Amino acid sequence: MSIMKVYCQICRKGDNEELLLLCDGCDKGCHTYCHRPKITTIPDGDWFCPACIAKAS
Ligand SMILES: NCC(=O)Nc1ccc(N)cc1
Ligand SMILES: [Zn+2]
Ligand SMILES: [Zn+2]
Repeated sequence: MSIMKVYCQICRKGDNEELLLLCDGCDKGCHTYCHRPKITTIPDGDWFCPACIAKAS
């Protein structure tokens, strides 16, 4: 067995799933409202977290 429950890297809670961005690079989560700067566009498709982009850049 293996269990994955997603938690937001910042506040460390899995609530508000609708505002919880799962990064498709590294599978990590972050609430839009926990982000600095805050996200006000709930992404239309795929999310790459800030850390992943600076690697991919
Ligand atoms: N991995 C992309 C992602 O997380 N997209 C997403 C889309 C809609 C909502 N409400 C939340 C998250
Ligand atoms: Zn959070
Ligand atoms: Zn990532």
